[PDB]
Amino acid sequence: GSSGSSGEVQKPLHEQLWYHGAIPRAEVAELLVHSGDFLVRESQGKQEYVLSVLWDGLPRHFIIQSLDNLYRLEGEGFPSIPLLIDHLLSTQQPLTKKSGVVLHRAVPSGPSSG
Repeated sequence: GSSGSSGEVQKPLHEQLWYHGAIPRAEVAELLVHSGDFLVRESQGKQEYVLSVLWDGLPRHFIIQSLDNLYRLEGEGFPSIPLLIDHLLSTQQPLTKKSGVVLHRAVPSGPSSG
Protein backbone atom coordinates (compact mmCIF):
# COMPACT_ATOMS: atom_id res chain seq x y z
CA GLY A 1 0.00 0.00 0.00
CA SER A 2 2.97 2.36 -0.57
CA SER A 3 2.85 4.88 -3.40
CA GLY A 4 1.76 8.52 -3.80
CA SER A 5 -1.82 9.55 -4.53
CA SER A 6 -2.99 11.30 -7.73
CA GLY A 7 -3.27 15.13 -7.76
CA GLU A 8 -1.95 18.27 -9.52
CA VAL A 9 -5.25 18.96 -11.31
CA GLN A 10 -5.44 22.67 -10.49
CA LYS A 11 -1.66 23.17 -10.95
CA PRO A 12 -0.45 24.64 -14.26
CA LEU A 13 0.43 22.22 -17.06
CA HIS A 14 4.07 23.25 -16.54
CA GLU A 15 4.08 21.70 -12.97
CA GLN A 16 2.54 18.32 -13.82
CA LEU A 17 4.33 14.97 -13.38
CA TRP A 18 3.09 13.14 -16.52
CA TYR A 19 3.99 16.09 -18.76
CA HIS A 20 7.29 14.72 -20.13
CA GLY A 21 7.73 17.34 -22.95
CA ALA A 22 9.28 16.68 -26.36
CA ILE A 23 9.77 12.85 -26.40
CA PRO A 24 9.94 10.42 -29.43
CA ARG A 25 7.31 7.67 -29.92
CA ALA A 26 9.76 4.89 -28.97
CA GLU A 27 10.63 6.36 -25.53
CA VAL A 28 6.92 6.12 -24.53
CA ALA A 29 6.96 2.31 -24.17
CA GLU A 30 10.25 2.46 -22.20
CA LEU A 31 8.49 4.75 -19.63
CA LEU A 32 5.07 3.07 -19.52
CA VAL A 33 5.00 -0.41 -17.91
CA HIS A 34 1.49 -0.76 -16.48
CA SER A 35 -1.79 -1.03 -18.42
CA GLY A 36 -2.97 2.50 -17.59
CA ASP A 37 0.39 4.35 -17.55
CA PHE A 38 0.10 7.57 -19.58
CA LEU A 39 2.27 10.60 -20.36
CA VAL A 40 1.75 13.77 -22.43
CA ARG A 41 4.40 14.56 -25.04
CA GLU A 42 4.98 17.18 -27.77
CA SER A 43 5.16 16.39 -31.50
CA GLN A 44 8.16 16.84 -33.82
CA GLY A 45 8.36 20.66 -33.26
CA LYS A 46 4.62 21.26 -33.89
CA GLN A 47 2.79 23.09 -31.03
CA GLU A 48 0.66 19.93 -30.66
CA TYR A 49 0.64 17.50 -27.78
CA VAL A 50 0.01 13.70 -27.84
CA LEU A 51 -1.34 11.45 -25.10
CA SER A 52 0.78 8.29 -24.98
CA VAL A 53 -0.68 5.44 -22.91
CA LEU A 54 -0.04 1.65 -22.52
CA TRP A 55 -3.14 -0.49 -23.07
CA ASP A 56 -3.13 -4.27 -23.70
CA GLY A 57 0.71 -4.20 -23.96
CA LEU A 58 0.57 -1.54 -26.73
CA PRO A 59 1.57 2.15 -26.19
CA ARG A 60 -1.30 3.90 -28.00
CA HIS A 61 -0.70 7.43 -29.33
CA PHE A 62 -3.64 9.91 -29.51
CA ILE A 63 -3.13 13.59 -30.41
CA ILE A 64 -4.21 15.74 -27.47
CA GLN A 65 -7.61 17.28 -28.05
CA SER A 66 -8.14 20.90 -29.19
CA LEU A 67 -11.33 22.53 -30.49
CA ASP A 68 -11.37 26.19 -29.54
CA ASN A 69 -9.31 27.01 -26.42
CA LEU A 70 -10.25 23.76 -24.57
CA TYR A 71 -9.52 20.00 -24.67
CA ARG A 72 -12.47 17.48 -25.00
CA LEU A 73 -12.08 13.67 -25.29
CA GLU A 74 -15.31 11.90 -24.24
CA GLY A 75 -17.77 14.46 -22.85
CA GLU A 76 -17.31 18.25 -22.42
CA GLY A 77 -14.07 20.29 -22.68
CA PHE A 78 -11.89 22.01 -20.01
CA PRO A 79 -9.52 25.08 -20.15
CA SER A 80 -6.45 22.93 -19.29
CA ILE A 81 -5.23 19.46 -20.24
CA PRO A 82 -4.52 18.60 -16.54
CA LEU A 83 -8.06 19.63 -15.51
CA LEU A 84 -9.49 17.27 -18.18
CA ILE A 85 -7.19 14.43 -17.09
CA ASP A 86 -8.69 14.35 -13.57
CA HIS A 87 -12.28 14.15 -14.79
CA LEU A 88 -11.15 11.19 -16.97
CA LEU A 89 -8.92 9.51 -14.34
CA SER A 90 -11.41 9.40 -11.48
CA THR A 91 -14.26 8.43 -13.83
CA GLN A 92 -12.33 5.85 -15.94
CA GLN A 93 -13.86 7.44 -19.09
CA PRO A 94 -12.80 5.93 -22.47
CA LEU A 95 -10.33 8.04 -24.49
CA THR A 96 -11.95 7.05 -27.77
CA LYS A 97 -14.91 4.90 -28.92
CA LYS A 98 -12.19 3.05 -30.97
CA SER A 99 -9.80 1.66 -28.34
CA GLY A 100 -11.58 2.06 -24.89
CA VAL A 101 -8.33 3.20 -23.23
CA VAL A 102 -8.99 4.69 -19.75
CA LEU A 103 -6.61 6.74 -17.54
CA HIS A 104 -5.22 4.99 -14.46
CA ARG A 105 -1.52 5.69 -13.84
CA ALA A 106 0.70 8.69 -14.51
CA VAL A 107 4.38 8.18 -15.30
CA PRO A 108 6.25 10.84 -13.29
CA SER A 109 8.99 12.91 -15.03
CA GLY A 110 9.17 15.78 -12.47
CA PRO A 111 8.01 19.40 -13.04
CA SER A 112 11.14 20.68 -14.88
CA SER A 113 9.86 20.70 -18.46
CA GLY A 114 12.85 20.71 -20.88
